[PDB]
Amino acid sequence: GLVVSFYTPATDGATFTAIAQRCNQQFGGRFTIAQVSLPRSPNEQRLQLARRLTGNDRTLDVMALDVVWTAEFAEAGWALPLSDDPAGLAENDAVADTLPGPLATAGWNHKLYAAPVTTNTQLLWYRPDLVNSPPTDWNAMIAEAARLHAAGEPSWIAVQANQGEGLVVWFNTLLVSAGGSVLSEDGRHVTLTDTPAHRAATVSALQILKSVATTPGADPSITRTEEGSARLAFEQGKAALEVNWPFVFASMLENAVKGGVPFLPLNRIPQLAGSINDIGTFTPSDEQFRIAYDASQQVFGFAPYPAVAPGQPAKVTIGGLNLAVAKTTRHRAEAFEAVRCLRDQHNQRYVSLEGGLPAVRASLYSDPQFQAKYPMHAIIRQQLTDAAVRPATPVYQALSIRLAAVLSPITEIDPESTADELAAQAQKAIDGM
Ligand SMILES: OC[C@H]1O[C@H](O[C@H]2O[C@H](CO)[C@@H](O)[C@H](O)[C@H]2O)[C@H](O)[C@@H](O)[C@@H]1O
Repeated sequence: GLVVSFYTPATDGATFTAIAQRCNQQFGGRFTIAQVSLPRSPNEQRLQLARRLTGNDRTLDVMALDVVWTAEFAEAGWALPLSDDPAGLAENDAVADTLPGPLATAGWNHKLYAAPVTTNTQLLWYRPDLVNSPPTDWNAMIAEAARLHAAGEPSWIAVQANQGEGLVVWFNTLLVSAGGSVLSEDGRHVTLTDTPAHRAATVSALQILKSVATTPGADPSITRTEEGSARLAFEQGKAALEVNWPFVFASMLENAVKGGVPFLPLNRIPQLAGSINDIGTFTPSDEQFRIAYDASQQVFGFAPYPAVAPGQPAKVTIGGLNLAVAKTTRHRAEAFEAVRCLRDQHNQRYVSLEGGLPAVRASLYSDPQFQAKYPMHAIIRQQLTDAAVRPATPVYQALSIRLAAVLSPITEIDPESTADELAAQAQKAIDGM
């Protein structure tokens, strides 16, 4: 039968290949989904897709889009509205049993242009054997890192951010938590410095970035261009504090069982032998999960994203992936049917428990079987309820490149002058409409 191509970030390729393989057993030979990988950064994911869409690649069917690409892809006509499903089923499927934060990321001008499949929100991860209590706010993060440094313990604050989208995400979370916003609601005005309250919020966020950058024991790689992984930095013992998306939980257990985490040698537990399956995925029994998780609790804990102001939780920038059907497809009906299978209940459970990516289905966050294997479920659902959002705008690509070039390196931030530079660069981006 026909093949529905399914483009996804390469780092999620194995997870989505597995989901596609399950979805291929249930179409009655009518068709096959074929996963195809995209590059690592959101901007290169977008670029590969945009070049196929403008090139009229008629083999491109389903795309897993970062949440920030909806406006551009809807406005360009590249993502079909869900109302273009010939079966008329896609819109109701996308909303039913789906958390509202993820859904909002999939809309443009009051219509859905994609079906959420994964969401994302950052948590604090820490070494409980080195850090007595998890820092509750950024001042406490800095104080704990300085303490670790003076004790000769690992002292980096490993935030998943370099010089790209992740740095923009970090800034956006600090900014919205402080009451600021990059753009107005409609995306037509820059709101970083246009009122005193907005300017004060921008300055407070930049002050946090600069303070973290210049804390004793800070990662010397802030001032370098080389890409870094906060996930690997922590797994290697180079940081005892990490701010990152929740896939690091699955990664900690799997890499520990593979032998890749020196302070958690789960591969030396005979009961865990053979729990990595034949293509490299940790697939434990219930007992093996208990053993691995219980052992991990001595050296790996999680907690809310640090607060920006003492006494109120942060507003944490939402992330994730939405499934869109490309205007190029020669088989809209099967592409939308594939989208519904790829996000069904069983595959949502899989994408979180094995793939490490937070599910979008509200039912799972209320399901004790899911909660038992996804122990950060309550913090995740709370942070998705009061999430910050990056600006929705068709010129997001240019806005984010401009903002990230100003913010990096964060050691060079001067709150007041950087605030004005950010606002001017943001204005250049939206002056391309
Ligand atoms: O779970 C890990 C995912 O990490 C990246 O995506 C997240 O981080 C991006 C950069 O800050 C955000 O734009 C995105 O919305 C987040 O989901 C990576 O791009 C994904 O492939 C990973 O699944």
